[PDB]
Amino acid sequence: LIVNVINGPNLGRLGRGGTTHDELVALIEREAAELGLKAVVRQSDSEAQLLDWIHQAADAAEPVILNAGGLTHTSVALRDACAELSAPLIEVHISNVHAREEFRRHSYLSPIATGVIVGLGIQGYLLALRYLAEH
Amino acid sequence: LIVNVINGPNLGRLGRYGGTTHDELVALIEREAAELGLKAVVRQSDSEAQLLDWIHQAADAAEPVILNAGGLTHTSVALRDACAELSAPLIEVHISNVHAREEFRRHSYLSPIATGVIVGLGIQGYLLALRYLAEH
Amino acid sequence: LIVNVINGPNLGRLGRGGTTHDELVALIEREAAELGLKAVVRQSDSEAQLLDWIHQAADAAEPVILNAGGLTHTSVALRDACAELSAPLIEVHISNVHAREEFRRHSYLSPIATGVIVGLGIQGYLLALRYLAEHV
Amino acid sequence: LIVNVINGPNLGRLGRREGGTTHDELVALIEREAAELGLKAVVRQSDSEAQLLDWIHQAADAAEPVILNAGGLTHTSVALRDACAELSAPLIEVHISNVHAREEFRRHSYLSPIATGVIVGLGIQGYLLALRYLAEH
Amino acid sequence: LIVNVINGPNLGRLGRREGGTTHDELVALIEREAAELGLKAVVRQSDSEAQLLDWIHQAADAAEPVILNAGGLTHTSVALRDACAELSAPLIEVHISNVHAREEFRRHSYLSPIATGVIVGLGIQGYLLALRYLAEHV
Amino acid sequence: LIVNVINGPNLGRLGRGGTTHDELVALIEREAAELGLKAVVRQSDSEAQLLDWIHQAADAAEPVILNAGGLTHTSVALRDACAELSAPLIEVHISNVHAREEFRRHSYLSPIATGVIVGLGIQGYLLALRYLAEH
Amino acid sequence: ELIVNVINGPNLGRLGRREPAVYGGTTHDELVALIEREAAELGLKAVVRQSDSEAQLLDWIHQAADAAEPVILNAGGLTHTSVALRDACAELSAPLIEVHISNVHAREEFRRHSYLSPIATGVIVGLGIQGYLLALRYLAEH
Amino acid sequence: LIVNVINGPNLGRLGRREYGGTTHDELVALIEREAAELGLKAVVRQSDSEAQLLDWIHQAADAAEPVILNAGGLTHTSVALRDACAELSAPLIEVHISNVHAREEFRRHSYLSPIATGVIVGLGIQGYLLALRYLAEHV
Amino acid sequence: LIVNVINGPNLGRLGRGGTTHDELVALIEREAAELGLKAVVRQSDSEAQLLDWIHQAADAAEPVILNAGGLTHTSVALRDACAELSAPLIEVHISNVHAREEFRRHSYLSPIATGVIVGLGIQGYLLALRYLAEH
Amino acid sequence: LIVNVINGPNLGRLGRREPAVYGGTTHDELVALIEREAAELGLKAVVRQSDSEAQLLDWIHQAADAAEPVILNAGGLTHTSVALRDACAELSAPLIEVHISNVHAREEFRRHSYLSPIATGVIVGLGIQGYLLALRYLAEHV
Amino acid sequence: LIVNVINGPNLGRLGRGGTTHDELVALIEREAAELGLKAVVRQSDSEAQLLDWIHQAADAAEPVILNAGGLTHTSVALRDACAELSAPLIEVHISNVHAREEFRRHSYLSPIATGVIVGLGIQGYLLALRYLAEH
Amino acid sequence: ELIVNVINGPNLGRLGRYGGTTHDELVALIEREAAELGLKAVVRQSDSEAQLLDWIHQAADAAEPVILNAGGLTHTSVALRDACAELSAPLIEVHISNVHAREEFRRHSYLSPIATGVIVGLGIQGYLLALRYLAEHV
Ligand SMILES: O=C(O)C1=CC(=O)[C@@H](O)[C@H](O)C1
Ligand SMILES: O=C(O)C1=CC(=O)[C@@H](O)[C@H](O)C1
Ligand SMILES: [Cl-]
Ligand SMILES: [Cl-]
Ligand SMILES: [Cl-]
Ligand SMILES: [Cl-]
Ligand SMILES: [Cl-]
Ligand SMILES: [Cl-]
Ligand SMILES: [Cl-]
Ligand SMILES: [Cl-]
Ligand SMILES: [Cl-]
Ligand SMILES: [Cl-]
Ligand SMILES: [Cl-]
Ligand SMILES: [Cl-]
Repeated sequence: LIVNVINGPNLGRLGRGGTTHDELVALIEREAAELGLKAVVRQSDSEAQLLDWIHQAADAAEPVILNAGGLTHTSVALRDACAELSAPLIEVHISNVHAREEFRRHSYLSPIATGVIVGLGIQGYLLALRYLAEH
Repeated sequence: LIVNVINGPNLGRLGRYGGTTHDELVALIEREAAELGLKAVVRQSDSEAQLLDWIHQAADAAEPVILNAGGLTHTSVALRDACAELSAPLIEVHISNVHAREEFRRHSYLSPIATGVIVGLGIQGYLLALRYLAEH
Repeated sequence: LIVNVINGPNLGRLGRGGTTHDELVALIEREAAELGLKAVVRQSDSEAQLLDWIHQAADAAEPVILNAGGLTHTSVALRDACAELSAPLIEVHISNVHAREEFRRHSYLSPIATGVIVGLGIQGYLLALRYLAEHV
Repeated sequence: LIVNVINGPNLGRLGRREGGTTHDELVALIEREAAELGLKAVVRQSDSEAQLLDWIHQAADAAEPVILNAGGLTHTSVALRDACAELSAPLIEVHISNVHAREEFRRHSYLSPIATGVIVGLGIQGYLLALRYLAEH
Repeated sequence: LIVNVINGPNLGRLGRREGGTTHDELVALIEREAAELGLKAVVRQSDSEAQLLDWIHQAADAAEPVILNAGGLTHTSVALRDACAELSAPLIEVHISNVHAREEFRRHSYLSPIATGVIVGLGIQGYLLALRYLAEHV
Repeated sequence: LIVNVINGPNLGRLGRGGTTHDELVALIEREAAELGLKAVVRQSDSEAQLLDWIHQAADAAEPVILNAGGLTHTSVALRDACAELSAPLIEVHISNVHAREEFRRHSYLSPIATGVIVGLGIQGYLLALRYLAEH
Repeated sequence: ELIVNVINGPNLGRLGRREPAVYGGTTHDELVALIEREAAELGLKAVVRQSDSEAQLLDWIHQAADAAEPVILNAGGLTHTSVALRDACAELSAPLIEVHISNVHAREEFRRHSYLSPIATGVIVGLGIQGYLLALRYLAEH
Repeated sequence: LIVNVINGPNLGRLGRREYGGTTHDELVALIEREAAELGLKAVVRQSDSEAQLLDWIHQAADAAEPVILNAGGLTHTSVALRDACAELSAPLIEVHISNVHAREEFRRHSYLSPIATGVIVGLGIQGYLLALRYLAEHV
Repeated sequence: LIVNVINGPNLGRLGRGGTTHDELVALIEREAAELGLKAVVRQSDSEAQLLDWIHQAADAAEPVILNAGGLTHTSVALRDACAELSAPLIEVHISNVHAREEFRRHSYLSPIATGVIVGLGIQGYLLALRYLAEH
Repeated sequence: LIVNVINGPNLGRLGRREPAVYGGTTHDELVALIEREAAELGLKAVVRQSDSEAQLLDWIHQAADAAEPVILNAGGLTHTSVALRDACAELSAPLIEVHISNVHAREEFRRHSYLSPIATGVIVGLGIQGYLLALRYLAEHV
Repeated sequence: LIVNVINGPNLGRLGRGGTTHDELVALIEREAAELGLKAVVRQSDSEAQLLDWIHQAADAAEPVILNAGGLTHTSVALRDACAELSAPLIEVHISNVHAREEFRRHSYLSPIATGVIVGLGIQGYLLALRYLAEH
Repeated sequence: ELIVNVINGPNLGRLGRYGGTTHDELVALIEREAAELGLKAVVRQSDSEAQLLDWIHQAADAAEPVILNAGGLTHTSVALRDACAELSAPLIEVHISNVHAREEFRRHSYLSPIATGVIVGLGIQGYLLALRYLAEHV
């Protein structure tokens, strides 16, 4: 059981909460070890690169945890790539997106995702991992 | 550590999709809480006033709240205002993916004042919310 | 067959053209009897009470003639409960909601109802009964 | 006492789709019910908007009630609303299917605000229930 | 000089629904006013959209001025607007009642953007003032 | 007898069609004389001055022909003043206000005016005068 | 000799500790004390009641309608949401005054609409708990 | 193999204002010659009457024949026409001569598009012939 | 001590309830005397004049009772001027603005005002005076 | 004549991606079909696909410099990209927009295009044939 | 080479950053002299007065730098007068008008202006002068 | 020296093929103008959103000012707005044409609310005036 953890634009800028992307990678590694699954963490500011990673996960029938960053609210292309996924897709936001600007309260990904976790910080990733471990 | 799980209108009607009843949900939440070293108090009411009362009590006791308000999520400013008193973390839960249904379900009065929102992860949404609170 | 006639908020205030709810209850009961039906007519200003009456009608698989009053335009919770009904559900308004304020022109119940009767006075209940006598 | 039943565009096409009742059979159902109630029913169908307006003009002059199913014209025609505004005798709008359980544009009616009452989603029986109201009022 | 006065749905029913000037009286008064101004008015009424479309085609084909009261079709008919867009001679839109002191859906018109001008709420005299404009126009 | 023709902002700028405001006043007065009416034509860019003129017409119970210019689409204050008028009120626009921007297609004046003339040029005033002579 | 009903909706029993920067530090019991004193000063009798239940509020409005007694209403969250409450208040023959403690227009946009305002005699917003007292003074004058 | 080509309001007035020199009489002939070349037969008709258009569509539904439809202004306004067209089981292709999206916003909504097989817009009168070719390639 | 009562466009036309603006000035001055305050009541149809008065109140740190009339729904200039006020600002409307047309249900002044009194007739002013006497 | 057929994001996934919506024909097969139709029409067709907005912009730029007509299916970018529209506005030779699925029978957000207003023509919902029909249009006025 | 700087409602209130209107007029005239231009800076809280100043600039064919204050978002009349201008028109806002309330993000003046400078403080005026010097 | 980043988004490499000045001519033009003000301008262009995000990140880490013309991404990219939100040094948004005299969708900007200021419609000089603002704000 391999879970794909895909981070979109600006997410490599974490810390620089105060948890850096390197620290998040480490946290996911340990949680994956506890849950008895493999987790691959990827980050790109490139929409095309994210599309390719979804495509691979579609063909490999592997679960995806996706934090699309700003592309969440804007990209039909990313939504359409995600629609190919037969394994579960969990949308993740670190901050509570409904406490911010109104334009952030709409998502192209949410309707086609299995579930969404919002505002639970970095823990949102680990909780999504646990959902997939027990499903 | 005491955690309140509060279920709103129609949630007592669980599995009467899907299969899991409210009693079975209560038992799962209590079992997971015990493993995490927490105590969970699970309540359900179709009455807005009763929900408001439980929120007020949680505000006075500064206890965390896992809230599934059902249909009141999209309609009740009064429930939002009650939840605004809470000093301890508030997590909003929905069993179904609220964004894969009607457009009126894609707005929540509770979300902006909640700490976090878990949607569409089924009944396990409650248990993941419990684990978050045990880790904070 | 048992037919449930459920009236929402402010409907116990009928009269003060001048038919009271007590007169309405009796008129519905007599009309249903002539059609070979039993009419159970109940009114409440409490949403929680209305939800409970819907739950029972869902479990007993009984037809519901519903006039939710103001809750027609506001309650997602009542819609979700009515969504459970397997037997026909008929929405009734005494006045013509389309000839009044614009907010009365939306109903949360209509999309999940079997049918809707509007503006035909108290006889709207009687015509709803006659539909149920035929179907199905 | 005579009551006018007026059907708009596409309503002559009743049967092929879905209930499974034809317009001829609907005419027979309404007439049988009207006589029983002590009323006379004139049931007419046209795809032409100009023909519906003329039938409504005559109904207004004769001060006769109108049971109207305008079809798609319910949502689009201001002229039809203006004609129905002349009616001094009661007007009951009828839809066969539940108009609110379909597309959103069907959920608005130009006729509803000026009608006495509206019956929606009760199938063919909606016409008969409309007649019974008129026998009372 | 011919001026086309075209009345749409429900306007044959003038003298009811709202004061009590019939359409025949409207035809008679427009023709009297047209004669005084040195014009010939062709006044016609129909509840049929196709007929109104045809009359407008004729007025475009003959390059003749149009005074148009479309009734309910004012707020609804794109077809009528497209037909009117073909007109090279002036077009005046007329409403007898004040359309802005009524329902909000009446405050939009498909014809107004493509007309020369619009007269609203001046009663039956709106037609007569539209004729007078066309006596100097162009 | 007495008819007030009130012009709002930028209407003194006519010419630089081609007809200037001085010539318009002359046209209106000549047309009013032929109909057996006296026309008082006044122009101001000041909202306060327009309200004052409308207040006087309300007190004197005299008909008003009003071209409020830009204030047509923006001024509730002007609308409220015109509401006091008992004698008829004719709203006039020189250009076809519906063949331009969408914000010009709303008028605060229209719902409370007896009638509206639009797009009939300078002659809009004259036809408005002719309506009042018959009423 | 003249009765004025003061009706408080959801969450108003929580006055004192609930969002103090928005509603103040005065307790509901102290509010009851302040209103009753001011009413007697004006020659009126004030009956002050609070409920989190919509049904209970509807009932109090009905009774006020039958008795033809004035109502001072702070519906709380139900201001922006309840058509049922609006419909009940429409029965009132005696004046209805809508009261908000906080300035409802200086906050979220959804608070800037009220189902109650169009059918009330008048509305007092953002003048604190004194809004109640000023509403009493209007009724004593009318 | 009969294909119905139905033109709505104002389409009888083709080539009177101007782009656009081909008349409706000549368009009818172009469609028929192209249809014959593709081994099909086109029945091209035009009416300003909605009732007449509805009648032609009813017949097409009962005969189970494909429809190529340019409804003119009724595209954006007629629910009745939509409802009649929904009865069609054979392919329905919406056609517009000009680019409907390069004009007024209200022309960017079609009641017909959702219930049609496909839509051809802005390719001139050749839109008709390309719609014919779609049908010929799916015989 | 010094409370400013400022009335906008058309409010000099009160009476033409039958309470005149002269009577309103008298009532306010009477009520201010009972509460131990001095009330300076002023009316103008000119937006510019009202802005000037707001500026003066801002510089003097004096409370304002404001009925802007039609400018309530239309004037951002007046909103920005009133934003300068450090002393309390009470918005007043004589009629119930929410029982009328929909455009009246929006106020540019409400969000920056201390409070709003609507639909309590002429007494709204006197109740607003009483609030200020308590602060 | 040289015609450019450009496919946007996810269009390289044809055959596998939601087949009940887009069909079972792969992108490689689409390339072969277009080349077969082009040869019959006496044209030369260059078919290219990219998931990258930048690469698509570059192909549009080149087509503008060479004044070659473009058949474009932008995929998801259709409803989102102003940048693509601004590139396409630079084309002097015709631009035909193609959608495989009937975009108006689906979600409402798909019923708007940034590309449609600046395009010459638009073909929607005729499947893979849409591309071939666009080819013939360009051939008949080349 | 004459440039007209026209300041609208509330702009005389600058200071009470901390740059006053007098200081602004001083800074504009310094920059005008260095660029070989003549700057006429004028302020009014009166809409009618602003309309008059742009009428003069229209007649003289002189460029305008306009900061209309709250009238930016509300005045069609001001837009209509500015439409007459043959010479360039630059719209200026001192603050970032897009970082505030939503109603401020719409301008009636922007569409008819040559250019718009926003959020660059007092220097927005001086940078507008420098544009007009090269045009 | 005092470094100023000038970042151009999609389609801006295509300048001069409505206008006349090419992008290369613009780069050289900005550089010389910056030097005269005692600044050093680094002018960069990309049609790739990922590349613009990269350049914005580096500007945030170095705390250097940014003059940004994001092209079509102005109206569409939340990602770019979020990256620009990290900037502590001033940010100036630039549009060559008057974005308010064109289509309605161009009148909304995701970047404007988070920018220090916005210069629109002043042609190629908009870049130069932006540099001059930064010269006074060091
Ligand atoms: O006392 C008040 O002003 C309020 C109380 C409430 O509970 C809120 O729902 C209302 O929007 C404001
Ligand atoms: O080929 C098509 O019609 C489509 C392809 C896509 O990738 C979708 O984003 C688009 O909405 C429809
Ligand atoms: Cl969506
Ligand atoms: Cl919210
Ligand atoms: Cl709904
Ligand atoms: Cl309506
Ligand atoms: Cl239009
Ligand atoms: Cl209005
Ligand atoms: Cl309301
Ligand atoms: Cl549709
Ligand atoms: Cl506001
Ligand atoms: Cl567009
Ligand atoms: Cl604008
Ligand atoms: Cl924004």
